[PDB]
Amino acid sequence: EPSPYVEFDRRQWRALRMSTPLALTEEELVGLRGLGEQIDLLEVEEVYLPLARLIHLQVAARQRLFAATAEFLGEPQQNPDRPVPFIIGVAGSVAVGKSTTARVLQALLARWDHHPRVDLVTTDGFLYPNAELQRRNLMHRKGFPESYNRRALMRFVTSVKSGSDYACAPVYSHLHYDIIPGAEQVVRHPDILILEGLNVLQTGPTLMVSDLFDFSLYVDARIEDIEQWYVSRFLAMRTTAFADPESHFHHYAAFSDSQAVVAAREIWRTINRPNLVENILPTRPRATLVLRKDADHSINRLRLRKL
Amino acid sequence: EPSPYVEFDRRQWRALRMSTPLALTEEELVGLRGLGEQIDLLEVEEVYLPLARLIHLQVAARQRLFAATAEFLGEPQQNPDRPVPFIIGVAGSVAVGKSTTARVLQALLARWDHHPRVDLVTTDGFLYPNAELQRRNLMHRKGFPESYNRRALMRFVTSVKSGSDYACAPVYSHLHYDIIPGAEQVVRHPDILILEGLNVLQTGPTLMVSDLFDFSLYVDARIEDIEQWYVSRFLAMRTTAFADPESHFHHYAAFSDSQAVVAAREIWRTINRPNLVENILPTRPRATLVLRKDADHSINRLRLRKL
Ligand SMILES: Nc1nc2c(ncn2[C@@H]2O[C@H](COP(=O)(O)OP(=O)(O)O)[C@@H](O)[C@H]2O)c(=O)[nH]1
Ligand SMILES: Nc1nc2c(ncn2[C@@H]2O[C@H](COP(=O)(O)OP(=O)(O)O)[C@@H](O)[C@H]2O)c(=O)[nH]1
Ligand SMILES: CC(C)(CO)[C@@H](O)C(=O)NCCC(=O)O
Ligand SMILES: CC(C)(CO)[C@@H](O)C(=O)NCCC(=O)O
Ligand SMILES: [Cl-]
Ligand SMILES: [Cl-]
Repeated sequence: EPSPYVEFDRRQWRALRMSTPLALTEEELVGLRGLGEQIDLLEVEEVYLPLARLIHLQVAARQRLFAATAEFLGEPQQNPDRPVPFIIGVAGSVAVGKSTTARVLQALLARWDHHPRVDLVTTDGFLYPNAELQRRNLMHRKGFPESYNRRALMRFVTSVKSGSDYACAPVYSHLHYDIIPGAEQVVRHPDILILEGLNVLQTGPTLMVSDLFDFSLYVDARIEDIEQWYVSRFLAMRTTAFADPESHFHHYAAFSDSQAVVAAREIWRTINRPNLVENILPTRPRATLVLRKDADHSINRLRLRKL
Repeated sequence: EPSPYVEFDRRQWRALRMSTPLALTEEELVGLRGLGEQIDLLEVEEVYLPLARLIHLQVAARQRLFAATAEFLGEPQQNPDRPVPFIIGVAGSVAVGKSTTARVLQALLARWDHHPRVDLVTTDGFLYPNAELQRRNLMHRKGFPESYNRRALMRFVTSVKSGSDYACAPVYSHLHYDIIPGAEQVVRHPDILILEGLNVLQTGPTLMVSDLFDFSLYVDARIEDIEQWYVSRFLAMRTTAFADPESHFHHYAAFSDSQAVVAAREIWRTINRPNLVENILPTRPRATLVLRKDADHSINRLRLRKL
């Protein structure tokens, strides 16, 4: 059977690095990794460097495509000191490390010849604020598609990709468990916009951000592994984030290893797992590149969309 | 508000024809038009010629894109006497003339310099045969997504776009109201494959043919107009197709103008309208170009996806 995909292992994949230079310290890599993420320079070299290359091959090529439409429309030539922004989506479960992957990718990409403006946005700030979620009865469905202002989100990316000079996104605080009053992220005609979130590859009766991506990643792992990473990160946060008296989950700091495992399993069981099964995992087939991770967080397989 | 779309009227649109030669007789145009379709050489010149141009601009450009992936993968160069096939989808309601649009487009495209192999396939032959539909309780939902062998359909297009030498599709008879035993359409590594059907722009938990399109059309009209075209074509078929004694709807031949209007309204009311509202119309936002038709079948507006 022919297939739109081709599978790789890490051997096959690292060969595709070719000449691509590594522009990252261990000290710089440190500052990009999230709690519980195990990435080192080797993983960057073998996994993230081929990837960065592929994307650069595609930016050039995907531009020829918009130029072709603008030529058809008898339009101005388009100054190359502001092309049409390349949009990259990053998806996958809570606790799977989307965050680290997107920051690493941003950093690699910004160290290209152009020195291109590479911005990074998470869909967190497009959550409805708590008071609106309370209203909609969705305080226990944060992360589900309906807990987002999808329209506001779509307006943002559309705004950016259509060549606007600036666009604003709201800002989410994990510590305070809500949207931050008055806070804005300002994206100014970047060259590349990475958009990171659970459900960014969703599709629907209306045009959505997944329709605007020129390239997508889905970070994947076995569901039980991800649960383990999630529970595990929950116990760890008892001495990082939960330890803050301002933390909306400061009550959790005091929990025993065992009470905390019970709490975290319950959250997984009722929110994050159902969302992964029902909404996120069904988006995996569309992703340009799936990064498969083994129980130790290691990316050891990849699935590339050839078609 | 910025928009992924740009609207045209026919004036704006016909300007975009530029130099593009017209290679069609009135006698050739005649043989491509379906019962009730009103297209003339003027419509071809003003509407179909810009369109054909846009597509040619895109074929070149979309090839640069697959070449970029193959370059990344360190693959052979790809002989230009067989690139990766350009796939065009054509969608819209029953009775809206998808058929005519796709045949016209095929004909225009095959009269390009390459003299390219342009094949045309409708999703009709991917219906389940009656006996299987009876089984699934779907004899009154022909045309709904679930009345198709979607997997078989996906296998077909995947097969073609992945460079296979040949792929087979089954064949549907309207006259006999069923799949034709033993009949095959054989598509042999075309340059361009046009895939025409109601639901070809649908999207879902699995990778679908809409994910393989490099360009799509959606032929649109006001729903009441389409009903009128449908009822109207039904009365007309009383002396064309229904007149055949072999016709599965030969009983309809004898109906009065008025009994027939009642029959056709009922079919619209119970099958074709619900499907248009529930499944087809929700796919319009993704289409590259929507062709809007006025009550006289005339394309007078267009919506192009810029993003
Ligand atoms: N303060 C706080 N931070 C959290 C919590 N959960 C996640 N985060 C932070 O949010 C970031 C996003 O985590 P998550 O949504 O699971 O996405 P991931 O990047 O795919 O692991 C992580 O780097 C965590 O540091 C939490 O419960 N409290
Ligand atoms: N024999 C027969 N042909 C039909 C019937 N309905 C549609 N057709 C043919 O099927 C072709 C497809 O029609 P339709 O499915 O409405 O698609 P359209 O091309 O968008 O109008 C048309 O050209 C008709 O000639 C029918 O009831 N009997
Ligand atoms: C992606 C976010 C930031 C939002 O869902 C996720 O990490 C989160 O906040 N989850 C918490 C789910 C809950 O406890 O309401
Ligand atoms: C697209 C097809 C050919 C199949 O739905 C359509 O024109 C059709 O056959 N409609 C008939 C619906 C019905 O009477 O069962
Ligand atoms: Cl999301
Ligand atoms: Cl279909």
